[PDB]
Amino acid sequence: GIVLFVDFDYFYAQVEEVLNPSLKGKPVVVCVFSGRFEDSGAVATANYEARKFGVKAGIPIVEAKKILPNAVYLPMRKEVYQQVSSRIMNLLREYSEKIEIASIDEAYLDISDKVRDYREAYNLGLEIKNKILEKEKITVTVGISKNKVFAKIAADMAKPNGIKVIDDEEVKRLIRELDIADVPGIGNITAEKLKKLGINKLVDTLSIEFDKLKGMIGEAKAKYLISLARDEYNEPIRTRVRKSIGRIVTMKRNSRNLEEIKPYLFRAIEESYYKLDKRIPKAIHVVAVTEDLDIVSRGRTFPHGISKETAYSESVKLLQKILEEDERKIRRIGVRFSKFI
DNA sequence: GTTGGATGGTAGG
DNA sequence: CTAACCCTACCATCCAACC
Ligand SMILES: Nc1nc2c(ncn2[C@H]2C[C@H](O)[C@@H](COP(=O)(O)OP(=O)(O)OP(=O)(O)O)O2)c(=O)[nH]1
Ligand SMILES: [Ca+2]
Ligand SMILES: [Ca+2]
Ligand SMILES: [Ca+2]
Repeated sequence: GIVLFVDFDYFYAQVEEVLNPSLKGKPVVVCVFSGRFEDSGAVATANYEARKFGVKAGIPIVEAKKILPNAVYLPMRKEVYQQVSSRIMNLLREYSEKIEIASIDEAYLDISDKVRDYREAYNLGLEIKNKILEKEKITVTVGISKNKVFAKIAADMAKPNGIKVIDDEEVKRLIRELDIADVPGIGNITAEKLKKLGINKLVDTLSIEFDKLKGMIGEAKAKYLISLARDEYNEPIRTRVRKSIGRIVTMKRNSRNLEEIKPYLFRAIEESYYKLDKRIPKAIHVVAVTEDLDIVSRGRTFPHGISKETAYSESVKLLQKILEEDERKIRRIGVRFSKFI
């Protein structure tokens, strides 16, 4: 069982460099402008030239411009990166039909029936990389291991423009050596709970009574971690199926006024319904982000599919339901559809 | 004794 | 308006309905 994982390098920015070769070699920052004020919004991603100065996904644009005034700031174009992505995902399809698309820039190929061993996987990996570079002019990073988790880790070690195998040896070693916060799915809240406990390595999780582990991090992560340490984790590559689709936008200024908010919410339903694409949902949720950035939502599930007419009506009720139960003002508003037929 | 809906927490793209 | 966009997956909790 060999899994190969591909993750595109600084994707959004790379696509702009390809689309405009004069940018290449100098700082580039791809932004989501929010409309509230001059240069408001956040960074979606930056090239490595820019990361050298502290500019990464998530920081505010005005922060980016503080520390890197002279870089090139480009509005985000989602449609463009998604067509390049789809073209790339199709190239990958010619190397294994057994493909799991994980996000707009990464995919898992199960390559067992294509290669006899790690050495061949590596070669196939080099072949994938050239293919993509030839057809799309995009560099990527490749991770190869016996499962999804470790293929992901191997890639994280190799970025950017890399390729790395973690063979059955190294898997055994990393279950002992690797800091536990480097396990995909272990973020900041969970790492704290584990270090306060004295779990620093995947291996430590077999040295602790299951219920205390489960008591702290929850059942599912516990099973996840323990499964990973027994070297039994074997969750297969599966064709992903969107479970929800939605959209949320930022308002020019904070509001509580249903009339002032309404057109924002409706924009979101329109876009949302466009992306639905023949999918009928039974569940609608209105999501609202507040002044202090806390996220609040109100929903409903119908025994039956929701039409675009119903969505407009139910969402307005739900918005009011929010305004009713939370007295904070609203800063971003949107909607999320789920539970398809 | 377990669905599952409503809501929120966590993680990561 | 004075920083914090953006989209999705999975899980936990509290709560009800079933039976
Ligand atoms: N709007 C927004 N978009 C993001 C954010 N994080 C990632 N993206 C988008 C932009 C990235 O180019 C793309 C892929 O994200 P990645 O996590 O793989 O990092 P990226 O490819 O940009 O650099 P790479 O070498 O992986 O590290 O997804 C974010 O916080 N906000
Ligand atoms: Ca990437
Ligand atoms: Ca990625
Ligand atoms: Ca981590």
